[PDB]
Amino acid sequence: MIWTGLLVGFLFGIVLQRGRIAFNSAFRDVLLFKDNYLFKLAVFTLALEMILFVLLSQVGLMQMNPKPLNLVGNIIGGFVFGLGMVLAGGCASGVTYRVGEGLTTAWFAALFYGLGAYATKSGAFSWWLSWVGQFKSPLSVEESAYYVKGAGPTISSVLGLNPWIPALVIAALFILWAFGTKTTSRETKFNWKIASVCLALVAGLGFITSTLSGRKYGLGITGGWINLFQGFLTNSPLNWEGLEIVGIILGAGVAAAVAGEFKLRMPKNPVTYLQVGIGGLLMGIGAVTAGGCNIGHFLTGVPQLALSSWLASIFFILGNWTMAWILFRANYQVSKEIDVRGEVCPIPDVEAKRAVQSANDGEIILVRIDYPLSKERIPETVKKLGSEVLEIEEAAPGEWNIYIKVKK
Amino acid sequence: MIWTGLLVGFLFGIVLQRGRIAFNSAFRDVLLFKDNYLFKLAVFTLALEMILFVLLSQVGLMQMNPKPLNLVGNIIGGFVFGLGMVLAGGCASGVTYRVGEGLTTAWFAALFYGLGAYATKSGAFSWWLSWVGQFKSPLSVEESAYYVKGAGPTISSVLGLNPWIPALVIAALFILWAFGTKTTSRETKFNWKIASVCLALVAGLGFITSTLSGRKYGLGITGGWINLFQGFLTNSPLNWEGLEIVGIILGAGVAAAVAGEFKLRMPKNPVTYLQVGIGGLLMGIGAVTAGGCNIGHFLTGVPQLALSSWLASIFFILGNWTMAWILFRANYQVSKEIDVRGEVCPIPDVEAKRAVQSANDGEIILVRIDYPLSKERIPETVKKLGSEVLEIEEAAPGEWNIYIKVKK
Ligand SMILES: CCCCCCCC/C=C/CCCCCCCC(=O)OC[C@H](O)CO
Ligand SMILES: CCCCCCCC/C=C/CCCCCCCC(=O)OC[C@H](O)CO
Ligand SMILES: CCCCCCCC/C=C/CCCCCCCC(=O)OC[C@H](O)CO
Ligand SMILES: CCCCCCCC/C=C/CCCCCCCC(=O)OC[C@H](O)CO
Ligand SMILES: CCCCCCCC/C=C\CCCCCCCC(=O)OC[C@H](O)CO
Ligand SMILES: CCCCCCCC/C=C\CCCCCCCC(=O)OC[C@H](O)CO
Ligand SMILES: CCCCCCCC/C=C\CCCCCCCC(=O)OC[C@H](O)CO
Ligand SMILES: CCCCCCCC/C=C\CCCCCCCC(=O)OC[C@H](O)CO
Ligand SMILES: CCCCCCCC/C=C\CCCCCCCC(=O)OC[C@H](O)CO
Ligand SMILES: CCCCCCCC/C=C\CCCCCCCC(=O)OC[C@H](O)CO
Ligand SMILES: CCCCCCCC/C=C\CCCCCCCC(=O)OC[C@H](O)CO
Ligand SMILES: CCCCCCCC/C=C\CCCCCCCC(=O)OC[C@H](O)CO
Repeated sequence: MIWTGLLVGFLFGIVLQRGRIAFNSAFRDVLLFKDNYLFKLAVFTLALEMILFVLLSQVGLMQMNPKPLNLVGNIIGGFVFGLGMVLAGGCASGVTYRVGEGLTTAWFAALFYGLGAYATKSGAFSWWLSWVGQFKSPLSVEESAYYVKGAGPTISSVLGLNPWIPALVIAALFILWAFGTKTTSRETKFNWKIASVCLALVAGLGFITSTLSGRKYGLGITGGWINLFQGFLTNSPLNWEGLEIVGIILGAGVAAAVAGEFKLRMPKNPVTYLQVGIGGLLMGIGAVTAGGCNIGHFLTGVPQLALSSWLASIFFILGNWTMAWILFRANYQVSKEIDVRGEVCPIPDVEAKRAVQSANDGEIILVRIDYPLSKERIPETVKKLGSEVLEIEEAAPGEWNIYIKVKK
Repeated sequence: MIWTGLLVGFLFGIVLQRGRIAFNSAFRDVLLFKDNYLFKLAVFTLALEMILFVLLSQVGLMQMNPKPLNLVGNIIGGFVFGLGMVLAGGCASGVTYRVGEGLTTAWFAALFYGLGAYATKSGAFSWWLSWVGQFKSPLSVEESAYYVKGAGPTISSVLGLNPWIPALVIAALFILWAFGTKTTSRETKFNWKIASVCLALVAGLGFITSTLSGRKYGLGITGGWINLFQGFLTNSPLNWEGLEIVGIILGAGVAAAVAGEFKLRMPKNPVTYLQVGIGGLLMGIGAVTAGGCNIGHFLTGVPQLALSSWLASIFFILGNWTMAWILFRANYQVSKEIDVRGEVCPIPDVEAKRAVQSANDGEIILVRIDYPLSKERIPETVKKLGSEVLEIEEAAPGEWNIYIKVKK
């Protein structure tokens, strides 16, 4: 039942597409823009998968296989992967679904990510991976209806508690925090509440179906890409994860075209290709070193309550923060217009607020943008700045105009 | 002596850079625009290498190693490789040296050209190659000071003659043809005559130095790429032609910057990356099938007088001609302006011809270009149409204004 990875992955892309689900931007905007929309989306799913993974394993739909603990691997590979995120312009999974979105930079970013991961795994970088392998923590769980034989450590296994107990506690706390905290609001119809339900459901669909083929794990990104490159370059048979990668690329493309969001897109300056190639290049090193990326360790490993995924997840954000500071330091009169068409995700938001605050009272400020997400984030980032959005105007195919009524 | 190829390639890039020597355009412009500048550079070098190769074989610096004849592989793969040339925006070595210039579409084309060649060699296309290999002609020469043991057939070996005779007859006919024939004029200072001298001197240096490494051949491009990818993705040792692949890029990189020609380049519309993406794939499949590319069979094999290299070099032009039809079917007032900045070199020349033809007597035509070659090819294409070029201007570094006074 190997084709089911394409089936799971096809749903995976559509959830990631219409839900804007990118983990690198989620970590960045709690540090840059104090924006938590995608964190509650993460926290909600993680809580739901916590109960889901144990519940599905309890009945007999899966067994959990936590990743083995490697402090040198989880810490250092976690940080290397965090750097690649901001350099690659998106997470490991985010770039993959971005390929079907028509992002030439995502093609370039994905091309090196698989190659470097291949090189880190078996290629010329295999010395650095084999050296880190001398820090493998031998601590293990034992075979049960919960855990595969010889798997890694968990919160439960250390504590001697039955896995239900921390899973019910932590998920409830997360559900409390996400439901009890103020949220920065956008205008995505596939809002973070329902979107987390689908994301956890597909993950549960991922675990049960992938285990049938022989792969005892949920959603993964690095393992599939390496399997794709191998099959194309050494004629090895494709498996569930590589097919899942294929379904993701198709899945994001289908919805992007149905919504009318699809476009072959170029960066504003040609130097960005050199940047995003390095970004994925780092990600291949870090993801392979840590044993998984923002999906293989975070989305699918954190709700499994596994120490190795929990430890590796930490430095995903440290690198996400580290590379962020290095890098990111109708007739309506219009008083000043600023053109941000062709700019990557944070730029339209960054220069829109730089216009209204460096403007007097009563200014009409025009914002010209050609990317879908920015027309939903800009209206919120100006309401707290006192001002008001006059009208969101639809100009050319895929371009929107925002007129701002500046206050004080 | 593996390192000598980076040196040979380093010279190779500078020769290819300042002479603009791309074989895909050499074949293309004899059918499109009846322009023979680059073919003149080709035929002379073939003659010079016809004499050079046999001369060095006589003393003991080298031996000729013609590639064995396979009628299925040379014809079909040669045709397909010709399709990939036009699609990939240039020949096999024609993108590689262009990587050092700063062209992002060549980086994309290089990514698919290498990976397809690795796939067609041992990856997912090994079935096609394994089937094609059953048609290998068992005609072999014998170990001698002129031919390596069990090599392929040649014009000389077929006729029962000494290698000097066909080399001295065919090269003189090439030399007589090139010098007695009309040549389309350019303003490349590194003219076709001297550049043909240096291109054989590098080619001969490639033979003598590489033969000591254990590879008994001169400049070969597709074989070089696979050695790099094997090393990077399988931790295999690099080799002479793998280093030669690097030296071409590093050699052109030095030459592209000193002349002030370096610039990170993007196409006009994002669609070109997918078009050039297929081009590298076709070239990899074609070059591995053909057993040699624009350099492996034409530049290096044709002067060796080998039957297989001639046969594949016939169909390189047929596929080049096939795909060419599918794809291509200051105070000066200025009366009409034409902007072709960012479009590949044929387009500025063609769109400059379209303006003058659809212009009346006395109109001043402004043509803005951002590629150095077009500022050389346009002035000859304007005097051919009766008109006169007024001044070549320097707007921005790397951008030129061409002012044309049209006659009738
Ligand atoms: C603030 C949160 C709001 C929502 C809250 C939802 C709570 C759901 C579960 C809680 C478990 C609490 C601890 C229960 C301990 C039970 C121990 C047990 O059954 O066994 C103990 C021993 O280890 C073997 O017998
Ligand atoms: C017990 C086995 C399962 C354990 C795991 C699942 C736990 C689900 C519940 C968590 C808290 C949900 C309610 C959180 C508060 C929601 C409403 C809110 O934010 O405040 C409303 C206010 O308290 C009044 O008006
Ligand atoms: C645990 C067992 C699970 C078994 C079942 C597995 C699959 C579950 C859900 C899949 C939803 C896939 C489609 C999600 C919705 C598509 C996107 C959407 O809602 O788009 C709205 C649009 O953006 C408005 O403008
Ligand atoms: C063993 C001895 C024989 C084997 C080795 C023979 C090497 C022959 C040439 C090497 C590099 C030539 C590079 C091209 C010349 C310099 C670049 C040039 O021509 O630049 C002109 C410029 O464009 C004006 O503005
Ligand atoms: C990892 C590298 C992956 C590389 C490949 C990723 C997927 C590319 C998908 C679509 C582009 C081709 C279709 C869109 C072409 C431009 C749109 C257009 O002009 O119209 C097309 C439409 O079909 C009316 O004819
Ligand atoms: C027990 C589990 C309970 C939950 C199981 C969920 C399974 C998936 C169902 C629906 C996906 C989301 C569908 C709704 C998303 C928004 C659709 C919408 O607004 O559509 C607008 C329209 O397409 C243009 O105007
Ligand atoms: C091998 C097993 C099969 C694998 C392959 C199956 C392909 C099925 C195709 C399409 C269905 C899903 C289409 C989902 C389209 C996105 C939803 C959406 O956005 O539509 C509403 C719109 O946005 C409002 O403006
Ligand atoms: C338009 C441009 C056209 C350019 C020219 C294209 C010529 C045909 C090329 C490839 C198809 C090959 C199909 C047949 C392949 C071999 C059939 C066969 O017997 O394959 C056995 C197999 O390899 C083990 O079982
Ligand atoms: C035994 C054989 C030994 C062979 C050893 C190598 C011989 C060839 C070396 C150089 C050729 C000329 C190179 C190009 C020189 C002219 C460049 C030109 O046209 O102009 C350059 C000038 O700097 C513009 O300002
Ligand atoms: C796997 C294969 C790897 C192959 C690797 C080969 C070596 C590196 C290649 C080319 C370097 C080219 C460098 C060109 C630098 C140009 C700098 C320049 O001119 O920059 C202008 C700018 O204005 C300044 O601020
Ligand atoms: C002035 C414009 C250019 C400025 C500089 C641009 C960057 C140069 C860096 C490296 C180039 C490659 C050469 C150095 C490395 C060669 C490969 C090597 O070390 O090979 C070892 C061994 O022979 C096989 O593994
Ligand atoms: C491994 C690290 C490598 C670091 C980098 C090493 C650079 C070597 C320097 C010079 C060789 C090439 C000399 C220049 C050849 C082309 C000259 C040129 O541009 O000729 C036109 C002329 O300048 C118009 O006035």
